[PDB]
Amino acid sequence: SLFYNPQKMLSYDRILNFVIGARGIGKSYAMKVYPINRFIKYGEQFIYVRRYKPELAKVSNYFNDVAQEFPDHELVVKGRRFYIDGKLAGWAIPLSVWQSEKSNAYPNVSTIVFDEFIREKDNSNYIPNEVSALLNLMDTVFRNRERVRCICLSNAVSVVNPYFLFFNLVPDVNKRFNVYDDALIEIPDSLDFS
Repeated sequence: SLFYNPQKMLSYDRILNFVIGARGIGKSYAMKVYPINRFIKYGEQFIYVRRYKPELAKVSNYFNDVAQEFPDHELVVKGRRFYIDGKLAGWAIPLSVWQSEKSNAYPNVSTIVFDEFIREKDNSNYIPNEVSALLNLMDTVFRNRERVRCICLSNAVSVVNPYFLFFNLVPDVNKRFNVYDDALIEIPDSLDFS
């Protein structure tokens, strides 16, 4: 995007990624552009995850942000599925009903984007054993550890959320990148222009 460059974050090649403190525009935008490019180039598919169904109420507008980036490609949403040039390229999944979505096929997913993954902030209304649910989703659609990644985004910066607690991640807020063996926490300073 214009102000957020996911290149460095992606270069870490971690299976699990958390980008937080994300101030509105680029992070979410960038993570629409990246998987779309992976499909067009390599046929890699992607899953867009939100916690609850109402968060996907307007998923028909998903490609509007990035439509101008791919003018010569037909970007289509039908229900909760994403199509590029007439081919199934991705899925929108409410994590709350992942168990029901498992009956479907997911041939070549390599990127998962979980936007607004922190219950922000008003109440810890997370799904029971939610981390296990995302984990199950990941193992289901990722064939192996090579060149796959789940990227979780939030405008919040609750350093004590179920995912950080579950995986024993306690980042240093003075660092843009807190690095772990299988996980990464990025706190972008993209919109501090000073």
